[PDB]
Amino acid sequence: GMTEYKLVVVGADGVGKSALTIQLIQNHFVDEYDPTIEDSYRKQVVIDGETSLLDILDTAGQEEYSAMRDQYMRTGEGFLLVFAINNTKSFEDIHHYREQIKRVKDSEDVPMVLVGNKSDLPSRTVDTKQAQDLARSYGIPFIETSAKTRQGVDDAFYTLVREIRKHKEK
Ligand SMILES: *[C@@H](CC(=O)O)C(=O)N1[C@@H]2CC[C@H]1CN(c1nc(OCC34CCCN3CCC4)nc3c(F)c(-c4cccc5cccc(C#C)c45)ncc13)C2
Ligand SMILES: Nc1nc2c(ncn2[C@@H]2O[C@H](COP(=O)(O)OP(=O)(O)O)[C@@H](O)[C@H]2O)c(=O)[nH]1
Ligand SMILES: [Mg+2]
Repeated sequence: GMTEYKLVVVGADGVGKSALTIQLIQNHFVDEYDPTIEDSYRKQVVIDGETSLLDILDTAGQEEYSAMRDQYMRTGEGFLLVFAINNTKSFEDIHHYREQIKRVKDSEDVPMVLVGNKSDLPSRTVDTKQAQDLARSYGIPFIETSAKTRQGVDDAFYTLVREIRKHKEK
């Protein structure tokens, strides 16, 4: 069989959510992608030998808190918390996005992976150990990625699928 996974990519504007998503869907780097458009994208892959359909919601748009948007976000089975390693403010915002996921999911156990993107850039301001400590505080995996080179991209999405699998087994 194939298993479908609804993944949601969240994080501050400009961190590479769309670039990561399009790397997964299309296997190359799209540097200027519709900064204002929120869409979902589907891709069949194979993860640990299991055919997997990834349905990826690339978030964007206005900050809105409503019953309708909560219920749409609630359909995510797992979430990528993305910041950029040259952008300390995006790192500081991670806690807010995690907070919102727990609320709409109404569970302390939501599959999540912390993603530090833009690892190809030399101007690093977020130390890998600091991001690891944040991930430890949440009990989730941390993966460094470059949507530009594709390093870490499959690991980030596939690790999230493995976290969802753990959750579904309960
Ligand atoms: C900006 C587009 C542009 O103008 O260039 C854009 O696409 N954004 C911005 C950040 C991400 C994306 C969507 N909006 C947004 N911003 C959030 O936080 C922004 C800050 C900064 C000002 C105050 N605000 C609090 C600290 C950070 N947060 C969210 C947000 F939480 C959601 C959302 C809403 C309801 C439920 C949710 C459940 C799970 C996850 C998310 C997410 C993400 C939820 N939607 C947008 C958002 C501005
Ligand atoms: N060097 C580098 N640039 C990136 C990377 N990911 C995204 N970008 C650039 O960062 C900017 C924002 O990317 P985007 O995908 O729109 O982020 P989003 O707002 O979170 O959807 C764009 O100019 C991208 O070309 C990366 O891994 N490396
Ligand atoms: Mg985008």
